[PDB]
Amino acid sequence: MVNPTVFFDIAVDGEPLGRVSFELFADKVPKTAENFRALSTGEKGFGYKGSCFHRIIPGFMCQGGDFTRHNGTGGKSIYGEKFEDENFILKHTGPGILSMANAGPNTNGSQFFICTAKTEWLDGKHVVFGKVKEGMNIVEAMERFGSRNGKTSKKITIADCGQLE
Ligand SMILES: NNS(=O)(=O)c1ccccc1
Repeated sequence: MVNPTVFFDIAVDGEPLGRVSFELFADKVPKTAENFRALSTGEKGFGYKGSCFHRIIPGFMCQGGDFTRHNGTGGKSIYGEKFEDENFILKHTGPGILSMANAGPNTNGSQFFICTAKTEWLDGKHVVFGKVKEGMNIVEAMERFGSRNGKTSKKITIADCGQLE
């Protein structure tokens, strides 16, 4: 009944940077929220720990969650390779929104993006399921290692991850 919280400890070429925590809107998108929560604890035997943020575009978003091919072409959900667009109740209102990457309708896997700007053109195409609670300043620090074409200038990794009380 309380929306769960998850944390990522970020590292930059293997050096600790800081912690970002997220509220997951299990009250609005329980299935999408649950996928991200379980990938964050690793309780299914796979998930986000050790994975990288492969695409970071300043003024736009930080993209991660491809834990099988590390480049935007892989990942899987806890339900099978892909699952459906749960609903589009939540909109891309500004920095800190956590939303699902996909390749067309009903193609959610494990990849996600953290918005660093309002991205309303994504409304109704990408499922918004969470938001940064603590450490937006760490997200901004990550963001500086991106570039216009999304290539990062240092390796940005989820050193550790899990669920908070
Ligand atoms: N390239 N399409 S995507 O699902 O990865 C995506 C869309 C919008 C923002 C970040 C990521």
